[PDB]
Amino acid sequence: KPRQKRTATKAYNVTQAFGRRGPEQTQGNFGDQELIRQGTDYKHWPQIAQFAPSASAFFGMSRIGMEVTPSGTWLTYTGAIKLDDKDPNFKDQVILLNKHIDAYKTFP
Amino acid sequence: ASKKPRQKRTATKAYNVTQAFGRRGPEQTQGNFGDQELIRQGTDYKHWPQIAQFAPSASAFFGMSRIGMEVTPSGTWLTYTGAIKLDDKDPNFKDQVILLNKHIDAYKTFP
Repeated sequence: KPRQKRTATKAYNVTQAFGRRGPEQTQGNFGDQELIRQGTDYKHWPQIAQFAPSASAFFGMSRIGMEVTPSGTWLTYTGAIKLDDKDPNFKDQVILLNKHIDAYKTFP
Repeated sequence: ASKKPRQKRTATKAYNVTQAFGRRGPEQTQGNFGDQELIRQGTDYKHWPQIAQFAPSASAFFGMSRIGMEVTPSGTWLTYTGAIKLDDKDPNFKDQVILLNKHIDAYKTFP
């Protein structure tokens, strides 16, 4: 399956589907050890997925580009998604994102 | 349609790309993708499937991207960046490149 369409699960985890977490611009940086191991089976996956864009919003909100590099032709994307301050779960959302962003830095 | 959080909206002829996601333009967190036909049609665009094949699943969005969180006077924002490789062995690769380039920064050529 094309990388962008893969779904990580316990049987095909985040590392298998998307590579090890790391600091390089080509690597993903998101997920603690539990999320990496379980993917969409993770107990808080719905609270993470609520921030992922629909296909329409991915192409609607993002700055899209095309780059040719030695490894191939790449569709680049960047953007920002605002959290809802008024959501009663806002503080829990902040804690959850903080637990996963750059979590790999403290892995043994 | 408009009630959904921005990232979950689906543009259509009735609720188009401008209405759902704002005018296309050059600013840092402003969308730049879509020619006039796609802007007015959203997912009703007849070649939408050939664009959507490059959009990430929720698992891949959080798996592939560089994710961050920014707090500013406008709120708390989840930032993302990444890149998705086109398959240059696909016989349709050339047409995929043409289609994507047709929409990238197309807004520069019309009001």
